[PDB]
Amino acid sequence: SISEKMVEALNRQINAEIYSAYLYLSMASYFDSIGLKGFSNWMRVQWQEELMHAMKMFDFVSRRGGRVKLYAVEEPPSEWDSPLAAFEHVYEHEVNVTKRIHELVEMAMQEKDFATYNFLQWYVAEQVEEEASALDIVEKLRLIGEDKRALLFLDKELSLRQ
Amino acid sequence: SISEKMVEALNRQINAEIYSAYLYLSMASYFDSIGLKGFSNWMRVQWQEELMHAMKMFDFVSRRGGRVKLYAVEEPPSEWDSPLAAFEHVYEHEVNVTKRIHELVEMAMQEKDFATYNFLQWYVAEQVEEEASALDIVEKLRLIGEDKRALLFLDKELSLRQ
Amino acid sequence: SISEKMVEALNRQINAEIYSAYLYLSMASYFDSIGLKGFSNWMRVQWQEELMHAMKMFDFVSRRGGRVKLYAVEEPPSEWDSPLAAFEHVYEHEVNVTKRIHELVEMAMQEKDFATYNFLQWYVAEQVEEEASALDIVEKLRLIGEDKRALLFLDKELSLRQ
Amino acid sequence: SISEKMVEALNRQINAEIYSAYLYLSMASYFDSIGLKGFSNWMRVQWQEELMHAMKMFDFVSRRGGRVKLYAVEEPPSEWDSPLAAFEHVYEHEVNVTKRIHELVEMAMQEKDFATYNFLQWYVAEQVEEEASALDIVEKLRLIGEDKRALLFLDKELSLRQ
Amino acid sequence: SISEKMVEALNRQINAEIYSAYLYLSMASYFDSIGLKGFSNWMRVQWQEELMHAMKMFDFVSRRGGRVKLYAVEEPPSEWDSPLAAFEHVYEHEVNVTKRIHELVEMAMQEKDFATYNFLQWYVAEQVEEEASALDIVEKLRLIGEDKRALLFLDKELSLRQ
Amino acid sequence: SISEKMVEALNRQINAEIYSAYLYLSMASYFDSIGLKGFSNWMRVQWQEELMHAMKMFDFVSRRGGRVKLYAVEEPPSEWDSPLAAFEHVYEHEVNVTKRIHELVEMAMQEKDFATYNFLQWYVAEQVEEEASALDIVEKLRLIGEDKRALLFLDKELSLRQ
Amino acid sequence: SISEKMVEALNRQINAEIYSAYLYLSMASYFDSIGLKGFSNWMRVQWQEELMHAMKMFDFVSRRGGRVKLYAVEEPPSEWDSPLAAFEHVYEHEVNVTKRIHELVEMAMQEKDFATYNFLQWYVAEQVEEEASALDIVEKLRLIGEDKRALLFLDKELSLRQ
Amino acid sequence: SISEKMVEALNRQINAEIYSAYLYLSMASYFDSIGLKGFSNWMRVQWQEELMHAMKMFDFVSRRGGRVKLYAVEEPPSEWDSPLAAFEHVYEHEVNVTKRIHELVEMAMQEKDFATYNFLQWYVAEQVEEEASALDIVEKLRLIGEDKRALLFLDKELSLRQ
Repeated sequence: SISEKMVEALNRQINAEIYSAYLYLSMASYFDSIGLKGFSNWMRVQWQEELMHAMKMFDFVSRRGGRVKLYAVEEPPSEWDSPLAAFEHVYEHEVNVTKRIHELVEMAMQEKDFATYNFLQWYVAEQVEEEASALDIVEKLRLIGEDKRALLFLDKELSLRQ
Repeated sequence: SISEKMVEALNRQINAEIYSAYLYLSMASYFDSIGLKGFSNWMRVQWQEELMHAMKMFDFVSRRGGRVKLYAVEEPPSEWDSPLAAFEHVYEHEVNVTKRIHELVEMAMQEKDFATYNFLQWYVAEQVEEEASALDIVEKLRLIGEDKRALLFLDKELSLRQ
Repeated sequence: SISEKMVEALNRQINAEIYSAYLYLSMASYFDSIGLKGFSNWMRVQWQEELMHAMKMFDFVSRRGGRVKLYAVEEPPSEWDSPLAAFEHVYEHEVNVTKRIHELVEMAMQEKDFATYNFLQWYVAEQVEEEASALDIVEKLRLIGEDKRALLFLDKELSLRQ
Repeated sequence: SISEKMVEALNRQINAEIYSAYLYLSMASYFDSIGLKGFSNWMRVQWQEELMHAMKMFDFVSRRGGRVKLYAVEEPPSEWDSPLAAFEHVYEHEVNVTKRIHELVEMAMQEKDFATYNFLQWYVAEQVEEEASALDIVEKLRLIGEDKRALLFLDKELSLRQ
Repeated sequence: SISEKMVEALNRQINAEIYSAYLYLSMASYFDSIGLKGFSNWMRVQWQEELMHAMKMFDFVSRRGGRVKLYAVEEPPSEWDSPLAAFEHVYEHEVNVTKRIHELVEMAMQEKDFATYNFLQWYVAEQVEEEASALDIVEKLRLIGEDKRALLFLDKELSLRQ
Repeated sequence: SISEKMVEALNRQINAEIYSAYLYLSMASYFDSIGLKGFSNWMRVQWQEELMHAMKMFDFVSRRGGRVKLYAVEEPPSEWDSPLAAFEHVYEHEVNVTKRIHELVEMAMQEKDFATYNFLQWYVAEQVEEEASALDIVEKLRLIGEDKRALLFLDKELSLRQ
Repeated sequence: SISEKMVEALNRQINAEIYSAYLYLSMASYFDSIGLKGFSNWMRVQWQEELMHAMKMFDFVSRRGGRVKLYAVEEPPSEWDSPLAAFEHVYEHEVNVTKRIHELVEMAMQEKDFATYNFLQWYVAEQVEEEASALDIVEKLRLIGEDKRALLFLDKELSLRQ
Repeated sequence: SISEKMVEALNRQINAEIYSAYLYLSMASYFDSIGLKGFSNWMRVQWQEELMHAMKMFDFVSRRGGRVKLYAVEEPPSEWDSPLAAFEHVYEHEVNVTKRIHELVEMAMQEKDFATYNFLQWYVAEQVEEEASALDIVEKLRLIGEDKRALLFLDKELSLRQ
């Protein structure tokens, strides 16, 4: 059920998801110095929604009859050129997360892990809506522009997240 | 009245608190293969008690007229020779985390920053309770030994933490 | 046991807070000819939130064994070309309202009067958020413009102040 | 204390309220031809609240020992170049109805009729609250312009009137 | 869509329905000077029950994609030889209100408006019922007279209506 | 409307009522230095009863067609020759403010401004209890003396004020 | 960690706080033999309100990783020339209780205990407030005397305290 | 995630499921002319249970980052020879629906869509019970016959569907 090739790559998926949480938190400073409370709520909620997906894999790997591993969290970006970018950079660090599981899926069908195939369907179904909730934000600064009539209505429309 | 140095030493105590969540999370997993269900509850809680000391400085950084900074969370140790050795390491990682901020306290009685002294007092009032959660547990691993029949009454007595 | 020196610099901050409540009430008249009902309420709330910080010091002086003194509330500006000038003068009068107490900390940390210091402990934790309600108010007026299309979505969000 | 002239000049104020109700209910059509559903709603409540002030004065005249009298309601305008210009004509013909009462206050203070002096007091104190909802709205419609970006948030916030 | 031929005969039915309500408020003054207090409740309720059949039609044409027009509310009559004649006098301006809708059934196959047969059906089914509360009251005030044996229990018996 | 000749007489009573409210917060001190808790309680509540009638006139001035202005309102005394002087100055500045307003009352009936007459009756009905709530405190304080059996029963019996 | 220098001055503050409570139980006997029953409720409540500031400190040093020490609770005084002197006599052993903590602020940068400035802050903020319920009672029992005109309503007025 | 081969075949699965809903509705006319209320309820419930499965694919395809397409609804059958046939024709248009998804499943594993594989499990699990709820109806007219003692008990047993 466990391969040291598959046991090392699951601890590798956790540092990038913890990093994406350390990277969304860098847009809350970009939102608190610039003046955005929607990105601060979309980041204070995403800094706790991605780190809870990394505790779901330490409690799912620590049940297969093996030992878990803490890996290396790389340094993430801090700044971004616009509000369209935090939706596109969240949509870049998104597609970097779906192929990372789709490559481990065939790396589960080649390493003989049909138990992690059904275990990644909940990781393959959330990582499809997380890119539309960002694309809807990227196709919205484009659906807005450089205006600021919705910046008073987008900051307020993003504070109801939990 | 503002120095670009203390936000990084506060980000270094925040990096040590960012590290302690990956270091307690690596002490919750080595015990789940060993046979602790309590260390997972006290450490996933210490994995969540460490993320709360670095966010009070990220909400204080977004209020003094400044920016926070993201660094590298290094990989931490994973294993220990026993459950008792990680208990002796908690009496090492206690004053070493308080002095790094207490150095900012003495860097506050010399640099005139009365905003970080009362703000670390809540880190100095918790790091008397955070340091107390180790001595009463260590003076219990010495009262047991290398047996583990009374260690099974600690797993049930440490699973009620949240 | 009791010093009449810490009481006069507090009688200047209590009177300066009575003016800062009386000078913010003069920004409620400045907002009704242009067309703002929100900039008056963030002022109609601080006209009642600042007078409680000067009455919290008249009830701490009449319990420390002393007497308070009534001073002169000076005249403030009345008209402005915009909402940023009433916002930028408050971010100058912030550290300028903070220094009058930061001077009271040093006449208490050297003269041994921890009754006005702990009373000044409550003034150093609010004056980090009170500048954020000014930095967040100015860093929105600088990011908006003279586009009175976004000044109207803040008025509804500023008529909600209490 | 009863004159058939002061009761008939008051019964003429009911026709002026019938026109001000027929001219304000005719400004809701000015919103259905232009494209406003809020301006139809902010006027339909005042056109029926002013006609509610015209049915309440027929019982104060039918209490002085007399009969009321119905006169002629003139025809009003239908279309307009804007809502602020129709508000500025509304901020003139409103107080112009208050002076019409300012004519009845002295025509009661000269004939010893303390029953007709106080009877105009709930309308002369009310005709002080009716004018700021036009002056603050026109000096805001003047603060907006022809951009039509803030006018769609004024229609919805004014359709909640009852 | 909309033809300006049906809209002018509709503003005349709206003006005639505003009149049938404008004719009853003067039958409360003819009754409050004569000595009836029931007709003051019965006409002021009827002054608001008739404006509801034209407000169901003044709010229905300005929603069909057309414009309404405000006309002149004329001055009404004041006196009557008795209370019974004014009950039959409501029966002359009544069939004239039943006739205002009966012309549109034949005016719908020529103006191409198959919507006005069913829209005038609530006024052609009601304005035959509004007359039975008048014909049975007129054939009851007339079977009595100008007497005072049956008239004091009929005036009050209409004051519990709303 | 409102004229700045008459609008200056409304902003002048506000400074005397704000002083009398700032003098009452300073007449709370003549009892708080001695050791009385009711006369201190009778002042923090009366300091808000003049500010509750003068803040309704700052929101009545920004809607009546004028501008308000904050100038410099002078302070007041700290000490008194007796306990009666902080109470007799309250019984002197009371009817004299009704007269100070009685000079302004005729300045509304002289400019044909029935808009300030109904608004000053609320200023003429409040300044009739303000002379009874002080004269009744002085005409009771004269019957005791310098004793402390009824001066201590007035301190506890006045702590029930809100 | 823990130094035996701060723990001995703390068992003296614990013994001095056990004494300030041990000194009040003998002021209930001096009052129950004299003829006061209010001081029996006011001292037995004060005998348990003072043991709560040292039990907040006797349970705080034996949790910091150290040892407490039990000393001798001495015999206390019994008599007084009046009830007012024993109210001022509580004001001599008081500043001696306010002084027991003021030495640790300067004893924290030398014994390396930045925890005792904030831990003595609840006793340095309270033992100035415990004196206002004593100074205002002493400047009230002394402005009266050994008389019986103001003393019978003050003894009972402290018996509703807990 | 989206292929124009797979983007066209998903809009092709919707017209046949909308057609099966237009085809079950043709057995309600066959049930309303013949005399069946069980097939009318099994068709009025299935005409709304299959069209809700076609809105689940327009809201699942309009989230993959593409555009949806409305296709061609073919004409369906209207009549059937018996009640065993509407269970067998529903069981013919059933098996025409399971292979249609099982062919697109390998047309998802050849077009690289492992996100539509988990998305079709809810379409592959319902389309297995829909053939037993029809087969149980086909093996029931065979378990009945041409009798009509259960036609009074089958029409009634099919009206509790929602």
